[PDB]
Amino acid sequence: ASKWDQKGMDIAYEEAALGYKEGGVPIGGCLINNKDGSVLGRGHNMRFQKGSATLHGEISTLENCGRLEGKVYKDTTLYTTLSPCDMCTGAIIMYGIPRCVVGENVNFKSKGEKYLQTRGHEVVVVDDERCKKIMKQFIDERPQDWFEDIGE
Amino acid sequence: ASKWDQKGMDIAYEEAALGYKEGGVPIGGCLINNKDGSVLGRGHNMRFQKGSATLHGEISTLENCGRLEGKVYKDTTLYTTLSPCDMCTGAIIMYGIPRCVVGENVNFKSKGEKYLQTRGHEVVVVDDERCKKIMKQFIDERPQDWFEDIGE
Ligand SMILES: [Zn+2]
Ligand SMILES: [Zn+2]
Ligand SMILES: [Zn+2]
Ligand SMILES: [Zn+2]
Repeated sequence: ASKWDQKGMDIAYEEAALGYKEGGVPIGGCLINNKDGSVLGRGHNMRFQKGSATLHGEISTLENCGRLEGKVYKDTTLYTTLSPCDMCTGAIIMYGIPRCVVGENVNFKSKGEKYLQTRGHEVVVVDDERCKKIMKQFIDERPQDWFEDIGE
Repeated sequence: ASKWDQKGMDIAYEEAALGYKEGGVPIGGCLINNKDGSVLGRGHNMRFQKGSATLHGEISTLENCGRLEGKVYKDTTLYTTLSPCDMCTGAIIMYGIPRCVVGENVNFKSKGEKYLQTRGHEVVVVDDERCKKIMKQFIDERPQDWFEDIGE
């Protein structure tokens, strides 16, 4: 188990709330070193902020950590407020991030959640009410923008 | 769709060469509309040019296409000079881009190449010598730089 999960999810939610305030998709996250709990980086979806088709919450988080030597990712945990799509799932796998803690998978979920476990990654779903509340609201008020974010 | 394959790879290779000239990783791409052969966008890896951990040739290409309605990707072809990693593979899957034409899978390949087929996509490996030559030259000269790109 990990002692940094509360810290990790609070930060990810903090990013999601910020993104929502800026008028974008309420999905945030952060990357943490499991051994000491240091924050390698944090971020949120930037589709609307930067007119970006690739900056999902998880991707923005990884971009914010900057260029890193492959070994650095090997003992970290990626925290995301929502279960990852196939692209973000791919990012986790490609870099070898061993653990993914998910805020919730009620508002959204792809084959990536199971694929992660099939590829040997540990996935933890906390079922956080805050995350579920803000994401459901966005989906309700701006469904068209939501679908654009998941290619639908 | 196949009729634009020579054009698509030409552009993808031009992007790779340009990126190489810029001192970066020689991997390029472009997304073409299967209907009229129009180029929605083209790009190359920007790791060195912008200190980016997510802008692989494929991701950069999609970013350069700009925000698009989910339906637009459903009938396009993504050309990449090199077989996609799990992240870029995931991007193709999430957006529903039906075809992925690859320059070569000799210098590199991931489980994504096949996963794309399992997920219902069409994969075509042309074995382009221009692509293989410039990529092998890069790996030979700057191996550490290459490994960083694939998180190793
Ligand atoms: Zn997502
Ligand atoms: Zn995603
Ligand atoms: Zn690649
Ligand atoms: Zn890639």
